[PDB]
Amino acid sequence: AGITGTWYNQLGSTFIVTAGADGALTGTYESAGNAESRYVLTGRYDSAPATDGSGTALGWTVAWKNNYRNAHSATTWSGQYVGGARINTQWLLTSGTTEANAWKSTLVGHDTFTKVK
Amino acid sequence: GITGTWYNQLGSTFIVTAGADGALTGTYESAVGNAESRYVLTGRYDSAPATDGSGTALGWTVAWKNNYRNAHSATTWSGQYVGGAEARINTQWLLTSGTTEANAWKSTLVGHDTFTKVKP
Repeated sequence: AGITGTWYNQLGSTFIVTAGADGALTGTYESAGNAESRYVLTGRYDSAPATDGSGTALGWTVAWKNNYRNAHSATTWSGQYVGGARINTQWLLTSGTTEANAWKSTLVGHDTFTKVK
Repeated sequence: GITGTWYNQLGSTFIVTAGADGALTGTYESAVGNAESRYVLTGRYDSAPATDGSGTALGWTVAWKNNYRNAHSATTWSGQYVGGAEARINTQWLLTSGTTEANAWKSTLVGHDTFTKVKP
């Protein structure tokens, strides 16, 4: 599948993921390297992608709580893996809010990951 | 709490278990799109939310492949659980399809789903 291993974005973050035979993504996301910056990652990917040259669809979630800190928020990345290699994503980061602040609960952006720093 | 059976505004069925460790696991059945029967989901949630009245942040992913169909796509829902008399999970979602590079600009749909423990 080409997905298992370590990936790097262009802002200093890293994740290490295993792509299981059953379509599972499991691993760890580390922001820009110590234990306090590491969080559980889980997701899913298409384990039988098309053969016409299309990318492999996938997504994952990190909730920004670990043993050391809690931002009361979670990011989901939705994207596709392109081999030959990159993972091109768009993401949604939702923070827990009161109802009065719910309109401003969600940031949107995009990340590209490569196998080289 | 989060563990239970939820339905969105379209009648899709979201059966989820919230684990003590922050894990979300379960199955998703979509009432719309290139989907049939149940699909595996996994995700994460804040297992120690704030006590100031804020909702509980969470997210999960479904890859739209099961034993019946494969749409070559995945949806992620990002949102928050809001407790109360009518508990709700308010989300926004991104549905990315595998595409060629020339079609990558149109790979991703965006929307918003609200889930309650009652079917519409």
